[PDB]
Amino acid sequence: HMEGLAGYVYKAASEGKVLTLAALLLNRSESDIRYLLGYVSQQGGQRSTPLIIAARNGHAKVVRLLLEHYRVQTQQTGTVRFDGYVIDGATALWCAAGAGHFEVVKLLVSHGANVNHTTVTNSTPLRAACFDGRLDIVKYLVENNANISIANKYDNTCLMIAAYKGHTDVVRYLLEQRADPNAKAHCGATALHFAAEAGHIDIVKELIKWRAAIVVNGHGMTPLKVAAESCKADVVELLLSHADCDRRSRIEALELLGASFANDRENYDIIKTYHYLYLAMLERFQDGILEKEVLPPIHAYGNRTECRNPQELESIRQDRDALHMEGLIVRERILG
Amino acid sequence: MEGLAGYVYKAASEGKVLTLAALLLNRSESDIRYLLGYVSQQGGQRSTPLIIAARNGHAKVVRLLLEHYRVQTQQTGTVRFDGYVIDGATALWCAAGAGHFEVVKLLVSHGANVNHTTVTNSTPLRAACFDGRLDIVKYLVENNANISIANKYDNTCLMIAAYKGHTDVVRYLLEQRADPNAKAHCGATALHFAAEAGHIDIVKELIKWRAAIVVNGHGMTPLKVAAESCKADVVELLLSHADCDRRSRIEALELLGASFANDRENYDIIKTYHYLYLAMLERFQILEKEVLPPIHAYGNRTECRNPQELESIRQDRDALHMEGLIVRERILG
Ligand SMILES: O=C(O)c1cccc(N2CCCC2=O)c1
Repeated sequence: HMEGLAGYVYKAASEGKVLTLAALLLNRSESDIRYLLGYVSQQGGQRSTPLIIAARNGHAKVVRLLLEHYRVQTQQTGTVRFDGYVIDGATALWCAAGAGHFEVVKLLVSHGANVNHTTVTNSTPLRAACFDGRLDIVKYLVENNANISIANKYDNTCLMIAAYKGHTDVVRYLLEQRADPNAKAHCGATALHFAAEAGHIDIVKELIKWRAAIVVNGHGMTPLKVAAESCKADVVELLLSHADCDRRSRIEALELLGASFANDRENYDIIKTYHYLYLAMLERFQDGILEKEVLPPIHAYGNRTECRNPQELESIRQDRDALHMEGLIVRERILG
Repeated sequence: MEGLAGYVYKAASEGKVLTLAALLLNRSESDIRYLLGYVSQQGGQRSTPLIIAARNGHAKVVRLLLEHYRVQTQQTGTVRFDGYVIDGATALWCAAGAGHFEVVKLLVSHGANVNHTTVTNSTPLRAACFDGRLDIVKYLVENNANISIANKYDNTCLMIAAYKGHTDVVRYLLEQRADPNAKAHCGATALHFAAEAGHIDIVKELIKWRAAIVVNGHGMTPLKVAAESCKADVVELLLSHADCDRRSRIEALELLGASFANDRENYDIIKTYHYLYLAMLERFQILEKEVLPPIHAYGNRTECRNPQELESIRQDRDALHMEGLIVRERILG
């Protein structure tokens, strides 16, 4: 009937042929013009409206024709796809931000757009632009009354996703706008925990100098311990040069960091394991003396027991197999 | 003192056979049994002249040290390979390790023990499998090196080659009856090593040669180890055989998809859902699942127990990563 025409207006919008879009919509009743601009055509795992697809693909001319000459609500939600990650309940603003379509962000926001739109997971345009990495958009959004405080259904601040993806500049920016770095998440992790495991030493720098607290996650691990389990030596080194619980927890990191340099088969080093392990054993016995309760010998680790004194560690130096078995026997005790 | 044994050493290490033949000529018989039997300590290593020469492929020195100066092959020493410090290594072991097939032939042709045991029981054949030079491995076997000799923890020559990914020598070993159902102290077989790595061509040979599916000391099949290590190729190749009707199949599929979100080196949440939904589709074809309690670490979320539940989180980046650890925390521990 007329449904086919709406598929034709979708094409012109999605593809960006403003010339075609005009020829389709002109000489039509306002009632019909709304049905055409507001029919959820589904293509390529993406349920969207002409405006939403024209803003996710980034066809500013079509966006203007749909906003400056035609009246769109700038609030039509759609199920959009981003690199496999599928997002539902997103408006053209969110899709534009995620795609870094700054020109559309100007057009959309300045032509009216809830800068604090909430997807079904509460993802505000700010989160999408942070998860992307375009600082240029982020500032314009917040400087146009966006809220850096609004999180997601699991309480993930825009800072947290910025730390994860490793966008140092935008991390500093949100911190400049007083984005509290001590907000927690459902897991229990803070933005520090994220940038730590991801080896984002640049972001860990701008975090500590901004009241970044040493919180503990739901896995009983400080940001340091996460970085240790994640073979990010640089962070562990820097985090040690701070308010690190001396001994008990300081040695545990080195005992963990080295162990991680074995359990990998992709970043393994083994020599970096003996180094980080023997170093700890020395400190655990530096003066006195902080001993270790070794778990009983198990089969998976060759009915072998963890070295408990510095001399034993020096004996397995000439034993490739034992240095491997050690890294995992140490890990089992530290992590569970 | 006799730092002259130090100059004699530098010649052998550097292969300067002319300097060496000069130092050693006009030496009394007692003087040559001292100079060559001397154990110099050079850079995290301890060796005799013959040990460092065969270690370094200086066959001009090895031939002089062998043909004209009757030297014992059995001279053991403490050699080093990329941080790994091996003790009790004879010159033959050092040649097979460093891939010096010329020096290997010289040492063997002159009667060196082709079955020497390192202080930790490394056979000269193990060094060659570690190194992958099929030329040496084939040569050592034809001169009666025993394939059965494994190290202090029963690491077959077939295993270390299956681990290091030398398909060409793995084939050769099993061609020489090398047992594919070996088993180490850690309970692993040669199949577990090849499955952890992405070594499909080796895993192919092992199941060509009817490798047995065993459970290592850690409660893992080669299928589970592969899925635990995000080696989906090996998982699907292995699943083209016999596994516990649904139960083991689903387990690997569940664990494989969960590891894709975990593995920060191969992150693919699209692949995670694909393998996780396929399990719930192969479950509810009934094999229900015993979900573990909601834990703070995982946002006090509970594992999806029905296909509809999984379908609900597909447009939810966060819950997909969270589900991953939740699935591993159950399947592995
Ligand atoms: O046989 C072993 O236990 C063993 C242990 C450590 C290193 C090595 N090798 C020999 C060849 C190259 C290399 O790293 C062998």
